[PDB]
Amino acid sequence: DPREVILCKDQDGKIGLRLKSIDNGIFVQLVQANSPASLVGLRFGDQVLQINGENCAGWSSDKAHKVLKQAFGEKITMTIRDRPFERTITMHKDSTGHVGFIFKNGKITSIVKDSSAARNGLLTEHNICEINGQNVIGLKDSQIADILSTSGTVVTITIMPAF
Repeated sequence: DPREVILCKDQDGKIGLRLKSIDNGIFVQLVQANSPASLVGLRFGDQVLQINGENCAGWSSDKAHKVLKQAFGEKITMTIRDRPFERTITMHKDSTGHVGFIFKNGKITSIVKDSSAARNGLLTEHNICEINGQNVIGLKDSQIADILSTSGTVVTITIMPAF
């Protein structure tokens, strides 16, 4: 179900968010570190249904940002549907320690033949959101590799189609 968040804007009217229009909805694209948006649990991929009670349907991202900037007062309310495109896939490292995918810039690009990723039907053109509860949005590929290397046999990832 959708949830309500309440945030206070800084002096510049900002809450630490960038938004994106996808399929006539509005989605969270960037959440700034230690911002009001971060504190209330907004994440890349969350859908914004309303801002201060007004429907976001069909708005451009420019419009959504303008609505936030012009909002009266300190507090902004948003109604949020949590990452509607998120899926979870659990894989097991093989005898060589590989789960079986190639990624670039946090996005899965190839599935290794007959790997655990293959068996589990992992898809390409999907962004990796978390690996074993560790958010990897924003992190460098070398950091994502390190998390994968350090992981135990069982590797659970949350992914979303790159839209």
